[PDB]
Amino acid sequence: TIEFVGVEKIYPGGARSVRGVSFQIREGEMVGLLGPSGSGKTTILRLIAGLERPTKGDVWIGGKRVTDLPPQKRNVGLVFQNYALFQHMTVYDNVSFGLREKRVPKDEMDARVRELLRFMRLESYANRFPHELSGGQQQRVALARALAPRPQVLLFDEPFAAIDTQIRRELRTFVRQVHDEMGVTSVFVTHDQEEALEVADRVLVLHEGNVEQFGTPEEVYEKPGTLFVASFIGESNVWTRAVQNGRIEVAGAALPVDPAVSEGSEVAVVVRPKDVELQPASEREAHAQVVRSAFKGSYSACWIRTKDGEVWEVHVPSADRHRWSPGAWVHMNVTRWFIFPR
Amino acid sequence: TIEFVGVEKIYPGGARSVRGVSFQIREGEMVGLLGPSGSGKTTILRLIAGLERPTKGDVWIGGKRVTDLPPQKRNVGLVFQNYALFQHMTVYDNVSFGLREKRVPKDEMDARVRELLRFMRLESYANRFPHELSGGQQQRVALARALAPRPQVLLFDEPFAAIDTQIRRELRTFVRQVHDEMGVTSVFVTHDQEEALEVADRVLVLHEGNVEQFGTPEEVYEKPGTLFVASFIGESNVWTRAVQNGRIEVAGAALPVDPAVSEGSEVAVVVRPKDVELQPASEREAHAQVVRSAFKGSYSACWIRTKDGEVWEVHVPSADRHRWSPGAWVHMNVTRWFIFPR
Ligand SMILES: [Cl-]
Ligand SMILES: [Cl-]
Repeated sequence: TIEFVGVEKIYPGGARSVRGVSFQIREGEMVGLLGPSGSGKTTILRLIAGLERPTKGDVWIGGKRVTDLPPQKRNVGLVFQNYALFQHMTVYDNVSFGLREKRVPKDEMDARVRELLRFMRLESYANRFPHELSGGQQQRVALARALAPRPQVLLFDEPFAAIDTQIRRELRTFVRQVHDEMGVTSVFVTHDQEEALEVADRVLVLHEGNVEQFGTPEEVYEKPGTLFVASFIGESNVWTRAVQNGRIEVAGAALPVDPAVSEGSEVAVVVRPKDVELQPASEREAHAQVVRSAFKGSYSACWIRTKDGEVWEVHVPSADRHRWSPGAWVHMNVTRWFIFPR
Repeated sequence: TIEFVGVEKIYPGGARSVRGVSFQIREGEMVGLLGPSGSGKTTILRLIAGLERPTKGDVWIGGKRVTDLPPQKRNVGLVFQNYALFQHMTVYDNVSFGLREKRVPKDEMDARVRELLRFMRLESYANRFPHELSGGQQQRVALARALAPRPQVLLFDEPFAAIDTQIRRELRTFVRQVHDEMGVTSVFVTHDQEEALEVADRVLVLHEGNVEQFGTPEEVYEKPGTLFVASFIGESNVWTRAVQNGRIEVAGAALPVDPAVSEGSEVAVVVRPKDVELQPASEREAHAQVVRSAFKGSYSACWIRTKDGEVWEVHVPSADRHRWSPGAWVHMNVTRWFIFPR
């Protein structure tokens, strides 16, 4: 339902620039705009809202060129951190606000509102004012207000920041359940790759104002298109190695390098913490020495320092929470990896 | 090096109250004060700093009663979000600030500063001003300034908020490496249980101004002292069940209940997402129906809805990323659990 055609919006300061972007978001899809602060992800969200206008290129929604139409003129609803519930209005009135302008007759406006309130578990709070509710409940009300008018597109601008970690997690699960229910098209901004993998159908990875990759969680995690995607999605150990005899040396192992990479050129080897296995050994021949471990529930995190001074992060099964002690010497076993040209 | 003795500081509004707390933090230990917003965790950090004073009880540091001593009078350094590097001073001068007041002669102040700068990889930035550095580098400078005077205690008040997820993670790994190096005693505030498990030696779980538990990451995760600890550390599915015939029914399984829990009383069953196994089945006898799955790298997250309408979150191995499709019917297998009295 959304499309950017060679959209460009450059800021002389760098951050926030969008550098000639094009993509197509499917109807009913939930897309996460994932990137570093100032990578262009927020500008893109704002370009879809109409809060910003492209210097070149166009924005389409529902096959409808809306590049020059204001926010009010687009079929999109906003759930922004920039927002604020009407503090002196009850939950009921905050939510009816949108229907209030579509000239919907009283009876139908009412049924629409009651509909949204029960769906979102806010019936017991209809006659309450925003200050009487928890932040969590206030976000449910904001999503109800945005949805009332039946928007075509739903835009989220990190509305859950300044929230406690646990409530933030319950919220994203709620927003997802609501999305699947309302069948709308949703786009959200985030600098947290875990959040993107968790709720998005597809992820748009942004970097320096360009789209690095646009794919499913599995796609961006298992088949990263660039070193940036490889290093920004999931966790990773990233190091430089020089190619010699068609291979690089990683932990006493020769990793073959694609023949298209020239002898003597440098590459980044990317190895995920879970993809490295540790086995006891003597300092004599050991690859690394354990700095320390941390039990994280589903797995134990183990940091080790190689002979060359590289500190690697390795994830071992919970069933090994007590296997590696500080100072201990160990052998490494890289099992999966990525290799990208520097 | 730190001890609270029946410390009490109550706020008429609830949030921030500390309700009769006592604990002992070991020398060279890194402790995480983990709790919901307003649970008393920040007030406690401030009580150690001297920024706040207890209404009752006392605070000890290094076996030294300091309850009535100001921040300046305590052997503690601050790395707060409330802070701000001196923008018009170079990195070198920002860091020498502390030594500057211990009347340390020029030569020795200089060697101390150069010492800290090289340790923290800020030598190439000595003659730069704060605005010339990334936020990440600015935090390294703040930690250097706090450490210059050789504080006994190091206090962190969520200094990494308003930071990108990836840099926040690199920062905590750095703060930990520094801590292990300087051998100081450190306390940090956090509402993120994952962060606490990752870097703390022991975690102080706060709730409504009381200490729920004080133990190692493994302790609080595997042996939660209360339902709150069980539901606040790690991930969990939490549901109520009534006891009948000395057991509760969870997914077609009878979980025995400790004989000390009376017939007819209600309990909370806590089951971690990773501790539930799914196997195909007919709707006829199936326990749940898959709402959806999300690939998260090391594991696939699967949400299912039971016949009774409970939506459970289950974590299945990456090796099963494509095994469960929406609508699909399934059988559940709870393998580990906790049971606490409601
Ligand atoms: Cl941006
Ligand atoms: Cl607090």
